[PDB]
Amino acid sequence: MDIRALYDEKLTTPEEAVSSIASGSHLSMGMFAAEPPALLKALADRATRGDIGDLRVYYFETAKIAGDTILRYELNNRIKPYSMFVTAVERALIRRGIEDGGRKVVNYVPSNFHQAPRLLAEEIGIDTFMHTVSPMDCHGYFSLGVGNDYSSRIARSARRFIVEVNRYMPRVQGEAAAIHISEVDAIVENHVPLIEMPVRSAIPEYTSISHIIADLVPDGACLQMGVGALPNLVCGVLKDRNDLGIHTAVLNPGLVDLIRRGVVTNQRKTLDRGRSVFTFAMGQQEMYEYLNDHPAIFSRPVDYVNDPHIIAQNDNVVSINATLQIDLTGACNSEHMLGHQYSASGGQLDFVRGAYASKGGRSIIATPSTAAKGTVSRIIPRIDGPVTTPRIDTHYIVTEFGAVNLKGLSSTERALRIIELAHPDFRDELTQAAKKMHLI
Repeated sequence: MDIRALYDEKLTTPEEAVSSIASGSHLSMGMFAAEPPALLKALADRATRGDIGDLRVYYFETAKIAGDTILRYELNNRIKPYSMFVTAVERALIRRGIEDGGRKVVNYVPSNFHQAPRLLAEEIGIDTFMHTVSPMDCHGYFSLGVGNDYSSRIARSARRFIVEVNRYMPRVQGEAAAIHISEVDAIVENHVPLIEMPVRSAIPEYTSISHIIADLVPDGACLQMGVGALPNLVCGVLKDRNDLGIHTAVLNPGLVDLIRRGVVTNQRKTLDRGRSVFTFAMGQQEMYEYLNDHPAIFSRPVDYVNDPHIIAQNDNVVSINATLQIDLTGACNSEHMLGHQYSASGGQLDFVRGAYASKGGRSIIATPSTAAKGTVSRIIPRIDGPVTTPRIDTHYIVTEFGAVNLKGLSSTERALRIIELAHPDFRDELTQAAKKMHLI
C-alpha cells in the first residue's frame, strides 16, 4: 500500500539484483523483447567472474539480448541453455559446439508451447524469473507489456521475480498482465528501445500466395498469424475487409495495421468480443508504442490462447502459418536444422487443430514452392525425421501455384494434388518419387 516506500526498498542495481541467484538453480525469462538487457548483462558478468555456475535457463523465443549476454558460447560451462525453442542463436551455438570437439552445448527441452506455464511452474520449477516491464502506475502495478505467454504464470510461481522497468515497454492490458509491486522482489530501471524484429523484403511469391490466402479468408474471419515474414505480409491484402477478429499467439505489425485501419473489430468473436487477443508481441517501435494503453488489445496467457478448444470457440477462425517444406503425404516441416526437429514446440499445430475445429474455420500452411533461386524444391518426397505438422492434421496448403484442402483425401489424391503446387521444374521428379513410395 505504501507504494513509494516499496519501490525504493526494492529498487537496486542490476549487479546487486542478480547477486543472490543460487548456483544449480533454474532461471527463466520473458520472450523476445521482454528479455531484460541490464539484468542479463549483469548475470552474464557474474558468470564471467566465476561467481555462479550450473545455472539452467529455460526459455522460448530468443533475442540478440540473451544471445549476446548469458547465452554467449564462452559462458556455456556456467549458464546452461535449456532452450525450449531453437532459433538462429541456438543453431549457431549447436554448430559451434560440434566444431569444438563434438560438444553438446544446448540442452533442448521438448515441450508444447501451450503447456509452457504448467511445465515451467510444476515439472521443471523456476527459482528466479526476470522480465522487462512498463513503469509502475499510481496503483502500484507494472505491466508485462509485450509479454504474457508463460511469463504471467511464472512471474507468480517463481520463488523470486525480478523486473526491469523500461519506459519503452508499453503498458498492455490483459489477463494477469498487470503485476503489483508487492508481488515483485526486486526492481532495476533501464530505459532503452525494445529490440525489433527486422523488417523483411517481400519475395515475389508472397504476392500470389497472399492473394490465394485472401480468397480463403471469409467474412468476419478470426485471425491468427504465425511467426515469420509471410504471415505478417499477408495482412496488407485484407485491408478492404470488415469486422475481422484477432486471436493469435504472436501479434505482429501486419495485424496491428488492420486494427489501426478499423478492419479488425472483434465483434463476431464468441470469446473476448471486442478485443484483439494475443500471447506475445514482436515488431518495430511504432507497433510497440501503439500497444500502450490500447483498450481494444488484450493479452492472455498461452495456456488459454493456444488451447485448441479455446481457439475453436470463435467462428471462422483463419490460421495462417508458414512452413519450410511440404512432402507428398501432406506433412509439413518448419525446422531449419537438418535431421533434427525443435520447431514442434512452437505452437503452430495448436492453431492448425483449433482452426479446423472452428465452425467455418480454415488452417492454412503456406510456402514458396522453391528455394535457392529456384534450384531447390520446398515440395519434397518425404520429410527427413519427425515433422512439424503431421499429415493427419494438415488442412489447407498453399504455394504461389494455388491451394489444396487435404482433409479426407487418400494418399494418392494427396500426392497428385500436392505435386501440382510444386514448381513445374520439379513435378516430373516428384511424380516419379510418388510412384517409388507407392503413394500413386
